[PDB]
Amino acid sequence: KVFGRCELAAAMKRHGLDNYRGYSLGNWVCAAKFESNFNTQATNRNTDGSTDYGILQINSRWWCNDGRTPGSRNLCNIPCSALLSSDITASVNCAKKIVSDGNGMNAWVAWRNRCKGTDVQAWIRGCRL
Ligand code: NA
Repeated sequence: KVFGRCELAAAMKRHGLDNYRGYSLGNWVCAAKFESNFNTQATNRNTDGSTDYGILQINSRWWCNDGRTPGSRNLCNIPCSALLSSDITASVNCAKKIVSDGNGMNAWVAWRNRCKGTDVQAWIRGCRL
């Protein structure tokens, strides 16, 4: 599924990301924009042979199992394909564990490079929240 901006803002708020670990909703929408272009089905292979999956580009080296990332962890205890669902529940629950892990949202390279320090509130402007 390719979400609209305000549609995703609403879903991310429904699922508890607004101000989660102190990151306002616009941080999460901006991250999703630049990680996945709001597309739940996005996948991208990484140099170490892991893959990033879903609207928040969650990595198989640490967070999910994809059957092809040796020696990797599965900290969210889920197959990586579950993170490609139209239903973002699994991606959000996993994201909450990622952002709690120590480096906050710096875990998302697109967030660090394109969102952090910017006017993230813009990403929710106009939305009915
Ligand atoms: Na894994």
